[PDB]
Amino acid sequence: STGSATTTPIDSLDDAYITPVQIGTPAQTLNLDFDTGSSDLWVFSSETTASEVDGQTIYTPSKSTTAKLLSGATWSISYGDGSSSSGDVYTDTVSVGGLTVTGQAVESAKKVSSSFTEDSTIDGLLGLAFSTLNTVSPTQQKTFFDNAKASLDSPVFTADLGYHAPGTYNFGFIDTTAYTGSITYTAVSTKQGFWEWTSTGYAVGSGTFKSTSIDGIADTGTTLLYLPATVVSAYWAQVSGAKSSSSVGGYVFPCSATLPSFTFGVGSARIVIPGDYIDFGPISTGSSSCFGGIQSSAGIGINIFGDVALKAAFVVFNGATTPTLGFASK
Repeated sequence: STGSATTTPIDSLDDAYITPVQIGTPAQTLNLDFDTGSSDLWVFSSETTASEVDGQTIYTPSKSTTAKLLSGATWSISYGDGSSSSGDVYTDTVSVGGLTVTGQAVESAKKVSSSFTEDSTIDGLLGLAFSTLNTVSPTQQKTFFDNAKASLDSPVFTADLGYHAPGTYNFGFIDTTAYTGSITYTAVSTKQGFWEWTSTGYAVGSGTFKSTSIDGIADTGTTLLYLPATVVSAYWAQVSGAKSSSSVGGYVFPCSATLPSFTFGVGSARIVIPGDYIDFGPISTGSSSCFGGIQSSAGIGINIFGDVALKAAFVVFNGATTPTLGFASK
C-alpha cells in the first residue's frame, strides 16, 4: 500500500504545516501537524476542557463506530517550546492520503496548553519519530508509520515541504518526479528516539564550505533551523545590522536586508537554503526588526534541522531495519 497527502502552511510565514487526517467511522477529518520530532498522535476532542478549545475541529469518539477506549491508558507530553497536552487514549481507524491503519492509538486531549488553544488551525499532532518516545502509559503505543510499515510497498515516508506553498507527505514510495539529481542517504542514530544524523558542514552565502560534523535531528515539527552558536554567529555576521536580542529571544535583523543563503552538507552533497527562507518577518506588527530563521541551539541541548532546512529538500525517512535519512535538492 501507499498514501499521499498534501501538507499546507498554516500562515504566511510557514510557522507550521497541516495535513488532513481521517479518523473514525464515519470519517472525522482533522488537520494535524505531522511531527518527525515526536511520537504521539493526539487530537483536540470532545473530552478537551471547553475553555481550552478555540476554533479547532474536534474528534468525538462516541460518534465513531470503530472507536474503542484503551482502558487505563493515559498520555502526557511536553514539547521543546514549552507547550504540553495530556489525556486518555482510544484506538480507531486512521487514514492519511488513502493509507489506512486500523487499531491506531488516537490520544484524546483532556488538557492542552495555551499555545495549542491559541492556534485554531492545528487540530492535533501526528508523531513520526521512533515509537520509543511515545508517551502512552502503562502500555506504550506505536506511531502511525510504525503501524503502517509492514503493509507499505517500501518502509519509508517522505517530506516535501513547500516554501510559502503546499507540499506533500508520501508513505510507502519515493516519487522520483519530486526532486532533482540524486538522493544522498546518511546514517541515523535512533538512540534518542529521533531521526538523528550528522551533517558534514555548512557554508554562508557564496562563502567557502566549512567541513565540520553537526549532529542534529530532522524535525518537521520545529519551524526554524537551530545550530551551534559558532555557526549561527558566522551566518548573521554577514547581515548588516543583525544582532542577538535577549529581549526578543534570538537573532533579529533589519527587515530591509537581503539575506544570504545557507548551505548544509549531507555526505558529499549540499542542500542550499535560499536567503528568503530565513526571513520570519517583523517581530511585532509594523516593526522594521525581523526575526531570523537560523537560531542558536545552545540553550536546547540538540541541533534541530527544522522546517527552514527541510523545506529546501526532498527528505526520505527510511524506516528499514537500519533506518537512514535521504536528502535531495528539488
